[PDB]
Amino acid sequence: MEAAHSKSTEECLAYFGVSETTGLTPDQVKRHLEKYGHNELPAEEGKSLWELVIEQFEDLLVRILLLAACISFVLAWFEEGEETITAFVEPFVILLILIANAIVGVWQERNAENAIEALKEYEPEMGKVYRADRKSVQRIKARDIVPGDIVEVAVGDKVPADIRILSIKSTTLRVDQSILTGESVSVIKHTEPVPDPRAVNQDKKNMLFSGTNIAAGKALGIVATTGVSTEIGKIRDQMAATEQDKTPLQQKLDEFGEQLSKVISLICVAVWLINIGHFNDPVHGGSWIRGAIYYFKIAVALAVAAIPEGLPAVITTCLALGTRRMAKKNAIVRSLPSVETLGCTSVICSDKTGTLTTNQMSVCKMFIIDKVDGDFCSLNEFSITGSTYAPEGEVLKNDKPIRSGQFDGLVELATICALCNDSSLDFNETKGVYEKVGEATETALTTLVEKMNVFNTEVRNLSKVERANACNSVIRQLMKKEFTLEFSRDRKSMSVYCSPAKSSRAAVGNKMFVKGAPEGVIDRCNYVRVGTTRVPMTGPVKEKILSVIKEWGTGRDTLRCLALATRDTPPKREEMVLDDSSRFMEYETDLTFVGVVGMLDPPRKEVMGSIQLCRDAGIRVIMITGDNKGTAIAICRRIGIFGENEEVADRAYTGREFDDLPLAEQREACRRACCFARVEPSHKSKIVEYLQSYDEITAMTGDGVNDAPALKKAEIGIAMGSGTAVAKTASEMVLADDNFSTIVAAVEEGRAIYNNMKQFIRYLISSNVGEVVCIFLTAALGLPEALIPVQLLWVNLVTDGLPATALGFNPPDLDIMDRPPRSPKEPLISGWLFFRYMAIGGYVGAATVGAAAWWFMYAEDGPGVTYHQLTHFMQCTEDHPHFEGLDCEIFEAPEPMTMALSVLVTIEMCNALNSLSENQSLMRMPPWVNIWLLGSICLSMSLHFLILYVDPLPMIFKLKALDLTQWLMVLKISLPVIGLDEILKFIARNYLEG
Ligand SMILES: C/C=C(/C)C(=O)O[C@H]1C(C)=C2[C@H]([C@@H]1OC(=O)CCCCCCC)[C@@](C)(OC(C)=O)C[C@H](OC(=O)CCC)[C@@]1(O)[C@H]2OC(=O)[C@@]1(C)O
Ligand code: ALF
Ligand SMILES: [K+]
Ligand SMILES: [Mg+2]
Repeated sequence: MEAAHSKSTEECLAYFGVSETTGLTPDQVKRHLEKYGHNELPAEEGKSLWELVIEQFEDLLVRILLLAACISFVLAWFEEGEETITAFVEPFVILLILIANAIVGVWQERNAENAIEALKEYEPEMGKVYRADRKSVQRIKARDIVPGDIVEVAVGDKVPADIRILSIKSTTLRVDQSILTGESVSVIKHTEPVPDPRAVNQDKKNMLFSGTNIAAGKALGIVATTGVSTEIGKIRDQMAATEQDKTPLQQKLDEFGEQLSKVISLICVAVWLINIGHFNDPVHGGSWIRGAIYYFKIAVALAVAAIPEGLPAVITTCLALGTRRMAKKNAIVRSLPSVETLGCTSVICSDKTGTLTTNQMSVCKMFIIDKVDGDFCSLNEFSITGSTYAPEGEVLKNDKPIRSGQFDGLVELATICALCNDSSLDFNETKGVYEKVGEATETALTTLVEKMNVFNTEVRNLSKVERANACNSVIRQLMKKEFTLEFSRDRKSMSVYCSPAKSSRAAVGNKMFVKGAPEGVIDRCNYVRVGTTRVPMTGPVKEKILSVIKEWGTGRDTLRCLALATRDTPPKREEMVLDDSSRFMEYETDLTFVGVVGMLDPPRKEVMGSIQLCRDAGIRVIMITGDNKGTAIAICRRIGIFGENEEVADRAYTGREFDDLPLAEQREACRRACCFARVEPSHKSKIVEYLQSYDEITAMTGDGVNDAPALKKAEIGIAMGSGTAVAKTASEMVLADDNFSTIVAAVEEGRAIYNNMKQFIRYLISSNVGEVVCIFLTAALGLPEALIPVQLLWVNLVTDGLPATALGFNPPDLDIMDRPPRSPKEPLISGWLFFRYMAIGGYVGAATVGAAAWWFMYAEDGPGVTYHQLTHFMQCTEDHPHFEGLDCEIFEAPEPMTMALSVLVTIEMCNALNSLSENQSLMRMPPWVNIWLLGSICLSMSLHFLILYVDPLPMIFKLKALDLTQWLMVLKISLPVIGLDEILKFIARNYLEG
């Protein structure tokens, strides 16, 4: 049943054909259960342990590396009786890595809580219906409730379905709709139609929403919709349908892998065409299958050399250590990759209540009457500090602390706030904080009374538990509450009837203490209290008082105001009927006006400063709130989202106002406006979505169930530590300390980490470029492989891996939070840097394939010198009469490869130094700038020696240690790379773009 809020109660009953004092028949119920399904949200679930595995092996490079593993295995498997024990190390090492990465990957997504399951906690097990077969209420499974059911709800119940209210049995029905609005304040429901077809939930005051809860009262309603077709079901479906995108870094790595496979492919083709010569004229030595082995071994080397197999381990270690640092600063990061993304955030969307504000209703201003001069009325106003329910803060007069007990009017004001009150305060020993008990707007009064301490009660030595209600309790010793006249909608006030305590000297005669909306209370006052005296309420005095209250309720204050009053001569108890709320207004007449309090949900102390810092880093902050627009804007001013006197006509919108914009202009409003108010959960995700349609990296911060869809949609969702479990499980990060500052620190950490990540990514991928040149050079010439997969794997995983990690700890730039965010489309390597890496790529390949040639030739030992024969060594077998003075095997000597590996290693170590800064010479930024980098190079080098000098390492790697002369050469060949890159940095620094 749709449009329930705009139908009348009669139309809702006539729609389902049911009577409110009978309800559906059990056969109707069965029929509805078949037609509408059960009243429950489906569970999300999925992702089997096995399918986590499968997904680890769908990555393109992983496939390519896996393919090389099997090709390697097939080759290693069918080998001669030469050495068939160290043959398989190649395949297994490759397979080991892939398996290693995978198991790690699956552990990263295994532990992931379901936000939808947390949502299911707002779903009561049981509900109450009237159905036709019984007169009395039936307690049933909420999942068996159907549209058309007559349903009953009462104080403390979770609402079981979406329900049109039919009849309110108590004096008021008070509902906490925070799951839809983020606001815990009681909504006072009624049963009249709400004609606006576009009413938001906040406007639907005749509806009860599944998953909200009744703070007071009792009512009957009729179920309009169940299951997914409810407001909470829409939150559930939005979460189900969202859906985390690859991070900007992931996308660049994916694109890299795609382009890498094309490059590998084209090169393989090339090696084939380069050998189309030895095709029709291959001697037939020969040919046979020797070609398959040869060609495929080149494929395996090309694959291995092209792929930074150490990178995934390097990135994971970086992100994991980053996560630990963040946790020290109180940002708990649930998604590793999100460590990066946070850094290039360009817009932070934020919920208000409990996120930008404390969610602790606080009385911050109050006044009483100092004197009346017939027509002139002098008010005595105070302000009160403190922003939480903690009884910490002071009462100020003109910004200086006063003792409230100095003023009789304040004594009476506190008395009313203490006695006319159904709430209290509690110190929660487990959480270490004060919490409200009952309604926020009443607990505000309790807290105010504890701050005022009008009898100067000694409180410094109470435990926090006892401190919570100490001053209120003192007032309860003076006046005994006999009974309460509860709030009703007709009069918008409530009162309590009290008598002086036995033996009290401080007063005589019974009193009613009244509080409520100012207009109706003041209209009912015939007097005004001035200290201990009272004078008549005149028109001019009433007007001055109402005007000031009106100012407090609007503009920059926009406080919620209560007028406080006393009936000095109440009716006699026995002349009052307590069972008919319709009489309460008359009982609360001939009142004496005492004073007014003004309260708000205030900004967290750190927020204004943090927003400024975000602004310094080029980051916009946008408030998106379920609260009213007047409040939203006033809070925006207090925290500096708007200027105090800024005109916000097109910078602030309700969700509805926003919806009324043409689609083209909704998008632009998202770039211009910084305040959205009175929204529904789906407005927030919509705004986030529009922001993202400008390709901005968008964060969302909040604490409520109603924030969850936006928290899911944003690239980075950020939940408050003390907020709902739903918002937390929807988030990439949790602020454990509720401190908004932490977001700024997290952004900075993300920027710092990303700056280092791209150096180690630059470092590793550029080595692969040099390695591929090597493999290709040592093929297009017909030379005996200068490097083999096992050696390439050690370098890319360990030798270069350690320095890559060290670079992850380069000192951060000091101006980091003064730059605007990086563009998420920024290439890791482009332009000058690109060709620069081509030049090192060329240098690396020639230097490596060269060192080996040097050994085959100019080296003393020194087969040696061959020239034409080196590039035809596969013919030492058959055509031997030419290969004289040398063994048909000296072309598989370890020395040449060891020269080549040592050159590669030494170059990659120098290149690790070059990678400390993109454009600064080591002369301006020296190695010791990163102590752990030097440490890592010493380690990699001592590992290189390990493999050169410790059996059977050299056998499995096919290496033979070198002497001082061979090393002397390793250095001459290698060290110039530092000179090469210093010159390339030099030009880039000056001529190019400097
Ligand atoms: C790593 C080993 C090489 C062989 C390779 O395949 O990488 C290329 C390729 C995939 C790109 C290139 C490499 O292209 C070459 O330079 C070809 C050299 C070898 C060809 C024949 C030599 C015998 C990168 C490496 O080369 C530079 C450094 O000169 C730069 C950059 O890479 C990045 O920006 C890293 C992204 C994480 C990418 O052009 C990248 O592809 C694009 O999508 C980007 C944006 O990725
Ligand atoms: F706390 Al809100 F919008 F949910 F301000
Ligand atoms: K998200
Ligand atoms: Mg909130």
